[PDB]
Amino acid sequence: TLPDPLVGADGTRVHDRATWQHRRRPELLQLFAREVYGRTPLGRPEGMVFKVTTMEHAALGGAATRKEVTVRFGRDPNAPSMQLLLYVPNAVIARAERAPVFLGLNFYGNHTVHTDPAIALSARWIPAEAPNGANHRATEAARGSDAQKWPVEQILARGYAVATVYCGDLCPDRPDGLNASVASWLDAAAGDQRAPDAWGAIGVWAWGLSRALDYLETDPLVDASRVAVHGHSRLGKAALWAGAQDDRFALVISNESGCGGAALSKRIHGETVARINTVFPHWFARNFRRYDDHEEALPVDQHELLALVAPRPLYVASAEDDDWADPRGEFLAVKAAEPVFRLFGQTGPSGEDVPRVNEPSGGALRYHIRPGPHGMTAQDWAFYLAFADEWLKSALP
Ligand SMILES: CO[C@H]1[C@H](O)[C@@H](O)[C@@H](O[C@H]2[C@H](O[C@@H]3CO[C@@H](O)[C@H](O)[C@H]3O)OC[C@@H](O[C@@H]3OC[C@@H](O)[C@H](O)[C@H]3O)[C@@H]2O)O[C@@H]1C(=O)O
Ligand SMILES: [K+]
Ligand SMILES: [Mg+2]
Repeated sequence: TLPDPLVGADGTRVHDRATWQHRRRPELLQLFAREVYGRTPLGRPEGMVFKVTTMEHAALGGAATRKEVTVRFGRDPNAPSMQLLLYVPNAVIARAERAPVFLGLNFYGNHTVHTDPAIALSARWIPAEAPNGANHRATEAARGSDAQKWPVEQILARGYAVATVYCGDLCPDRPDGLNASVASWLDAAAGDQRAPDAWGAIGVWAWGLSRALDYLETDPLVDASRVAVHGHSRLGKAALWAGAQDDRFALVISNESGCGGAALSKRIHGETVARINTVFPHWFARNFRRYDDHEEALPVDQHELLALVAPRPLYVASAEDDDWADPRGEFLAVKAAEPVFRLFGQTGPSGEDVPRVNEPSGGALRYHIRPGPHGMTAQDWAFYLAFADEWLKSALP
């Protein structure tokens, strides 16, 4: 059975938004940091540098302004960096208005999100699984290879900018990637083994998303107060943790994030804690390994991570055949987080069990399940865009 988000660690019943925001949220944040994702050792580093390396006002046949930006995490040119790609809808810019933004990481490099031949090929290590990679280096045959997950033209046509960063800029997704990571640089522990409570890939990815947001604040073309942070699967685990830690994010989307994302760990279904740490030992804190086949001992579950987004709108979604992500456990996490959203006057899914396919349910706390296998599809995006329209525009200038 689940720990109650609205009962403090000392048994105090949380009945008001101030106690939630100033006592219970820090408690839960610290528990997830120590026991699941590992500690984020700092937020914004001193000396971040933003360098716009390319800027095309007539990208995508004139539909967008495209910018590529090197976001460096310190002033020394020897500091680590990530490469941000930004498409801004020219229809909005031309009205002298700032665009809201969808922001999320990509799996295989910025050049894979769109065929746009002007995108810089990632110069970083790319996993063997990437489509049409050669020797773990980016090739131009990989251009647009992950475009199915990225309906850029539709997003732009609906009035949103699209921003993305390759997750491997921050931590290459391989069990040894943390030694070639942002974590490796910030790790001043001269020692070898990362500490038990030290962050892994998901914490490093989530931190990169907040650094992307830092950049968007400075970019005059976009409204960084209206950023929807989104991710698919492992990068949706990152999007949830980024959205929970960084309340500047206006809206958070978890597309089939599964185990250690939206799915309840204490529900033993599909991927389990032991399975995810065995296969992906770099993703979480070593402390999370304490809960291998010991989920009953977890002091939190993922409904409390969802609750860390409240009262900002949160969308959790599943795929019908995606048993490994445990769709029912993702839905039940939403339902167990709902009392925190309700504390702030927001509403979650109507009813007690999984809604029917392609029938989203909920107010600011929303869920859908779509037909088909694990993935991120045009149907998901259709629902996300309607959600963003409601929460980043409705009664807004
Ligand atoms: C939910 O996000 C993550 C999961 O946390 C990961 O476990 C991983 O899940 C995928 C699974 O991954 C394998 C688990 O078994 C291990 O032995 C193996 O080494 C892992 O590679 O692979 C199957 C995949 O579902 C497939 O997705 C595509 C869909 O078209 C197919 O029908 C599915 O079978 C599952 O996601 O990766 C997840 C992620 O996407 O980040
Ligand atoms: K801005
Ligand atoms: Mg599970």
